[PDB]
Amino acid sequence: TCPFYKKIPGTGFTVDAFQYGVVEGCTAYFLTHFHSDHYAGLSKHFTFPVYCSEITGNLLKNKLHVQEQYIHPLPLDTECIVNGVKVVLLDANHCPGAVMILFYLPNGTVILHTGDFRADPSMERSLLADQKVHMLYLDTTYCSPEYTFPSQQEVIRFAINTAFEAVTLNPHALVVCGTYSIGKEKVFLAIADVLGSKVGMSQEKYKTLQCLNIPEINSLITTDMCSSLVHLLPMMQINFKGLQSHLKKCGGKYNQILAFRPTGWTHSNKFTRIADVIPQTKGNISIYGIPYSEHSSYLEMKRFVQWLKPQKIIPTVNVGTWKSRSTMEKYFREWKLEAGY
Ligand code: NI
Repeated sequence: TCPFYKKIPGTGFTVDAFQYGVVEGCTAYFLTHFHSDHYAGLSKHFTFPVYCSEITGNLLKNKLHVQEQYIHPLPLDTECIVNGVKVVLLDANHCPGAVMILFYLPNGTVILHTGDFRADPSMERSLLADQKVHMLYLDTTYCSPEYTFPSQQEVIRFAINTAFEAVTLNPHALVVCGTYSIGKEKVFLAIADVLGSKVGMSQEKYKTLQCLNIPEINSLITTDMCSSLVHLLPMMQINFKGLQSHLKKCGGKYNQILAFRPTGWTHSNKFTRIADVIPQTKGNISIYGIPYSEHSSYLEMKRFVQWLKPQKIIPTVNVGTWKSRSTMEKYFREWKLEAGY
């Protein structure tokens, strides 16, 4: 059954609530983003209205086969009326097509649902600038001070420089990047760009990337593996076993692999700066774990909430243990005391 922190008081709306069968009283189901934890339950057999971004809508149609008549895309940054209620979709800085949803309730209440997000100072100049939020439904994935990691830009710099140096030293090296879901596309795109290559991949992954509205995409990606020196593979193949296997299929083209495994936060960020990171090596294979996060750091999340000044906060992640719940409530009170709201 659908939990409380996925319902929208005083509307017939839910958010990311597709795995609980028919929800009692729901006339419209919002989807924040095309990630399996959130879309879980949607298929060709779904027959209620689904409201989402255009990008999320292209994925629902082509990958999940949801019938066109039930897909309702909305533009960003635009006041829209749905079933008699004003709503706005805002860029969540998460994966392609991900949004936060602002709801203007009939009773004068204003609710912001962040879905999954990476808070950014640029959000302080969105349609949120105007106005008050009574309830904030917050992605608390990394709500503890120990969670630190670099900017996306620093991680991409590191990856571009590492791949360019290795390929310039050895024109016979192949670059491999691991993937599982959408998001983090900049890692393989930026590497392929610096090397003058298209990204090679499976037919299923090419199909997925074609739904994303990336300008110039036909020029950047291909299913012809033999013409590309940057290959995408499923994340679970990014190990010495998997990579050796892959290298045998390439027909004596390459004598080295350098591979990249994008992760979220790991404990090594406590101690090692991005510039100082080093790979795991076995023979002519090397594997770099890189901390490319699409969720807020603690510092990022704190800045956004202290700016927003919401009246109440309801966490949507780490809500399963008393200790987690308690710890989050303690941070929300410090932030409020420090900033004066
Ligand atoms: Ni997500």
